[PDB]
Amino acid sequence: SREYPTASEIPDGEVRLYQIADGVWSHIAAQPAYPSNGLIVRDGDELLLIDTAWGAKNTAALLAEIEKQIGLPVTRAVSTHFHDDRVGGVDVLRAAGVATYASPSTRRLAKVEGTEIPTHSLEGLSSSGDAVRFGPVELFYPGAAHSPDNLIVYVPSARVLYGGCAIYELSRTSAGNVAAADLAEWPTSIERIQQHYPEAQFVIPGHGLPGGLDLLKHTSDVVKAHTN
Amino acid sequence: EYPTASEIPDGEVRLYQIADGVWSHIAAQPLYPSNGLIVRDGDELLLIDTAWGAKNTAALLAEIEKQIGLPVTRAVSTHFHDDRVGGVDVLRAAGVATYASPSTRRLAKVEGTEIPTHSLEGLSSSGDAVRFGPVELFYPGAAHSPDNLIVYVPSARVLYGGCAIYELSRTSAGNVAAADLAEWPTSIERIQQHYPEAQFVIPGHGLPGGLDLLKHTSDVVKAHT
Ligand SMILES: [Zn+2]
Ligand SMILES: [Zn+2]
Repeated sequence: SREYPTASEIPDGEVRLYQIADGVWSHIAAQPAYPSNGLIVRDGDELLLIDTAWGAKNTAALLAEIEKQIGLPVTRAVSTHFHDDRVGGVDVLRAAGVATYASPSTRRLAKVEGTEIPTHSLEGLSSSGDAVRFGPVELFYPGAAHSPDNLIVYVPSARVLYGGCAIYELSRTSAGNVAAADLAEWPTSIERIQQHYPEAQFVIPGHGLPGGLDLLKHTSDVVKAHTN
Repeated sequence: EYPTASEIPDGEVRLYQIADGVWSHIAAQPLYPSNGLIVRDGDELLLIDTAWGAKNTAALLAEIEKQIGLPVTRAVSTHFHDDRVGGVDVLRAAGVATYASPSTRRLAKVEGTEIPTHSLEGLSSSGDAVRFGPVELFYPGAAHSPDNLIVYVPSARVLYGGCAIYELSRTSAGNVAAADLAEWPTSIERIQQHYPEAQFVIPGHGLPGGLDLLKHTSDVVKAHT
């Protein structure tokens, strides 16, 4: 029955609880779309959540605050309406504010699984074998591999080849994610990388230790071995 | 020695200088793209595939500023990887079952976002009311959004309207992008009808009040015309 928390004065990543009545709380979080208030209702010996705190950060803090102050498990949650509170790496860069660049293929692929995010189009990379200059690097589309849209980045000044998830480290002996991968085209796409960058001295995989051009041959062998 | 990602503490990002103006950035994720590139562009920096997640990306930017001291002006994504997570995704990963009306989940589909797992039936018509656990769900009709629900806690006579209800201090309509300004006052009337016994009303933002918040909200929306 005291001072209700003003959302703007709650630090980033923190959430306040306000008990309205027995087994009824309101949770308040910073509101950087302005919904700062939500509800916590006791459900027997469990808790029902109404409109969780905005964002992944605040929701995690909400659950932690609930456990600390109430000590009852949150088993169910209701969204009263739709609000896109998703934040990723590109969103943090956008607010930095760094301009993010992506191929049309990548952007169109983002649409099917969630975007609306402003990005700039990287033209001239729609066909396998295409290569364009972007600032201090060269962008290369080898074709489908780990994903239908994966690009390769080469740094000519240092002869450094970054293959992303399309390239494995030496210690990786079996194919990983593969869900969005074209296992058939993957070795062919690697061949295009090998032919277009024979001068590469430093090859960086998506995960793990860097190596030489042997990473390309290694990745192709692992993917091929993922057959029948 | 090049950092093995599994031996990097949680929430930390490493920078490995390969050559002049060329760094790799390594983040931990054994639970998963761990490597990325930083290439010097004149007196600026070009970022290749920022670290996975909002937290690591922020730590990456901080580490870049601390160690290199040059501004990141552009960033390239080599491929789409969904590290964009919201509240529903955290709830789902923590073992919390998420619920929403078919209308809300249908709206969720049209944006490719994270759909609440289970459907809340019996709320497709204006005036509909169902019980869900310790609360009553009420669909007043279109207001702040086509799908907005009202939550009533009968044991405490507490009314929660979400963004469909303003606090007293709000004298102008805010986020009204998906709002039906014409139906909003009518939908509010239905709320007033179904819950005249409500003692505490919680707005989507700001201080709680009584049933006067309903009247107040309708006045603000009408004044927007
Ligand atoms: Zn809201
Ligand atoms: Zn990938």
